[PDB]
Amino acid sequence: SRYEKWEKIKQHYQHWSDSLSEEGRGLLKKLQIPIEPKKDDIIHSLSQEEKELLKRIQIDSSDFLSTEEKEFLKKLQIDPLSEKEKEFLKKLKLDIQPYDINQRLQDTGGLIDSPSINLDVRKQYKRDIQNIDALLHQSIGSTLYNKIYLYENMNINNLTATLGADLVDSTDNTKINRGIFNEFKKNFKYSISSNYMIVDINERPALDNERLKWRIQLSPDTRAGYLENGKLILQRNIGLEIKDVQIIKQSEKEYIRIDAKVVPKSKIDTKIQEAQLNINQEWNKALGLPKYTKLITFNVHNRYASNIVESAYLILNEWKNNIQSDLIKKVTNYLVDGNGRFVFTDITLPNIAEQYTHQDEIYEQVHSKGLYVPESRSILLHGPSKGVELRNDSEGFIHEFGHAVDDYAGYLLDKNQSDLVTNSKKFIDIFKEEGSNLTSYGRTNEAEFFAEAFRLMHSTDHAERLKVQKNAPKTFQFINDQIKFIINS
Ligand SMILES: Cc1cc(S(=O)(=O)N(Cc2cccc(N)c2)[C@H](C)C(=O)NO)ccc1F
Ligand SMILES: [Zn+2]
Repeated sequence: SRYEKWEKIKQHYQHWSDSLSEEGRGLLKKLQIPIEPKKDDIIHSLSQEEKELLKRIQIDSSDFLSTEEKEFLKKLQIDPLSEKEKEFLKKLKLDIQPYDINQRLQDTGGLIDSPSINLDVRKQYKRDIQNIDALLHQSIGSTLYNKIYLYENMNINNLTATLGADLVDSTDNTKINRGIFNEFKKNFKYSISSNYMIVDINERPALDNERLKWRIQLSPDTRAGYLENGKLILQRNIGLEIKDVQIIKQSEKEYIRIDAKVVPKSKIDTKIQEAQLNINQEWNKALGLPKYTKLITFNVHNRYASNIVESAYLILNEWKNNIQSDLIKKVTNYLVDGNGRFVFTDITLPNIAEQYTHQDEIYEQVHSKGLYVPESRSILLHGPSKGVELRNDSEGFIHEFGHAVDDYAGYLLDKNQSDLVTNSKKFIDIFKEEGSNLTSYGRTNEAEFFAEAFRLMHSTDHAERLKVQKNAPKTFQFINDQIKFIINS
């Protein structure tokens, strides 16, 4: 019933559609099609000293910028890297972001009061989101929820950028990597929508690397609204249980079918909160910690929810396997002493309180794979993203732990000043000598060099550990000496 199904859903919402004020209609158009910044407005605002710098900058080169950002900055220039130009780019990237309601909701996971954007824009988002919420008052009904499926095509990179890089067979792009497919689906049991899903009443062909084809069954009380050309907008904050994930073929090309069922969001948050208790009990006992120490935090709000939860077990297992238990215990106890956390999340790190409470300047806020914040003594690990030159999340976690080791070691040396051990005169000299002998990112500064060397020294690939010894022998010696010192103290 291709056209029949469309007509009757449209009929169901016909009064709702007619009663929409233009203000409301503009809100829904703004939501589907975000407002891009005007390239000519941005350029007019610049001073040519900055424009001179902006020309000198190789846009396609940076690891700081997204693909979307790169294209806009490449398109705009038609009219390593210094400390000043990065400072410039930190501020500039704030002024080139589209007004994107659904992106704001996904980035914050619904926590829209998070101080990760300017107060005026934050309030504008808050207002539009509350107004959209009020528009979506009419549920789909018990007549329709059962007769209908709704469809959504998705890029795998929105769920996991790490697995997304390898999902499609490189030899033959008509095929899905079976091994990668398995990793993707293995722990995919539930999903959370914190923004407004825009779904198709009838399934569409998959365009532009959208290999994920969702088939979604609505709940009777699922609030929605009809959109032009056979689409529906769904309420935010709904839950989805994954019923089946299969490789399917459409037009001689392999895609992934994801069958999901709408459930209440409260139902899934319960699972996440129980899992948080389960993983803390496992690791409090394993770490010799008080029974009710809350060290591990799940900050989960988006569409790859269950995987963030499940991967946290695997990440911490790898962490335990590759690092001396005594080191792990001493450093973690130091973090617990400062109310630190292991935060596993699928919202952007600027929206994590462990960072933003200590970083008020938005241009100084960081989003990335992982982060260590000394002020809160916390490790933050962002699931959906792909770290630069990282294989996986585990290697990413160990690098951050290296920062914590750097932190704790500096504290032990001077309990009054509590600086990083990488700020010591001794290590700065070592960085000056061996700074360029390891990873490209390790060249950045003393802290990064230490964390990168630490990560490589505890890699599952023992060829990597021996490489540090051979290429950066003094760094290797220094870190091993820091580890001894931490453990013996
Ligand atoms: C290599 C590596 C990188 C990263 S990262 O998340 O991409 N990362 C580095 C990075 C480099 C370039 C662009 C971004 N936006 C982030 C952050 C800032 C970091 O150094 N955390 O301590 C984490 C762990 C790692 F091992
Ligand atoms: Zn780092």
